[PDB]
Amino acid sequence: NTPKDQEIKKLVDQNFKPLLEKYDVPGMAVGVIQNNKKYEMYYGLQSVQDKKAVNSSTIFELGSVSKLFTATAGGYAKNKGKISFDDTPGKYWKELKNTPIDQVNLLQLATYTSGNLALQFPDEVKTDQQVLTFFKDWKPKNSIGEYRQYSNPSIGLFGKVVALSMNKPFDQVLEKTIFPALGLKHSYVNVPKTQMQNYAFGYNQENQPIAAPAYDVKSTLPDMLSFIHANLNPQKYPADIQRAINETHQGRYQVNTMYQALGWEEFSYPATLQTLLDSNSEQIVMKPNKVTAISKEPSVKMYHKTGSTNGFGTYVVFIPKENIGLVMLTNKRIPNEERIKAAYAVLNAIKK
Repeated sequence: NTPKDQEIKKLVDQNFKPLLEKYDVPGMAVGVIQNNKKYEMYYGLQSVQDKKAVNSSTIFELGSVSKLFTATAGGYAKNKGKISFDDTPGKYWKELKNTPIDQVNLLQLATYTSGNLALQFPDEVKTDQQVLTFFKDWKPKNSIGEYRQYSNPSIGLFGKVVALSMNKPFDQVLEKTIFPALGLKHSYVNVPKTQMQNYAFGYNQENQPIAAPAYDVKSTLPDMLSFIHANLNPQKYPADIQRAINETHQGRYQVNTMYQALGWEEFSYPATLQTLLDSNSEQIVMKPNKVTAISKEPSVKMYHKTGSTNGFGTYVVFIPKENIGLVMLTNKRIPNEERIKAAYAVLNAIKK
């Protein structure tokens, strides 16, 4: 009585569209994949001054969602035998051997449990040598492996070690190995000149258009729906990338109701809304939390990740056994809680 594509479009309209007016967001792409059918919904403008509409070609910044590709790359290297998650970074970055950071293993870096790594690098750490200096000068604080503190330097060092183990710059790991293995055609660490007319302007909180170990990916909604498809259907992919994706799905420890996988955050499904919101609370995101072993290995589960830059917001979520996922991209930050709420409302109302 109402075709499925229209039902999903109506749900996105009801839950995501009001965010455009509420947060003065110029442009937004929302994608749903269900049962290997993709639905793409585009709103607004990728560049306000150019009156250029958001569309299937629009490139957005993923912010911390980029960590999902770092995690996938590490799962790939690990299953190609290039690294062990029990290895320390000094095995690959030789100038870190005999240093304090060489007590931390690669899994602990990937899952934010070094015990003394903040959310971001200091603002002055830009030179690739300044990164080496920062880790050479690093000293432990909390006991290694016991406290999760969400940290871009932490998984950044992990990505650096991954790239060294594959004898390539990290951006070439993604652009020449990981992105092609996932069938992504419009995903970049460095957006080529020929694609700059598709690169959305990011917009700051005044609606003004605005380091190499800062690993940051740009992508389109079709590519992110394809990435979600890969996470929903790892058996459809070659052995190496299949094992890579499964590696990112394994929960490693818990903080309350949240399971920390590689890059992905993992939850028992069905997940209460507040479980998903707790994962982005200041307590979880900004403060150290003691981690606990997994007790309940979730049989039925879901995964999500928020991401932001100064001018962009991202949310990705998927539920394997419901064969469904959703991506939201915007060229203006909106509160993480609003992304989670809107996606939760859509995913729970889509007819099964």
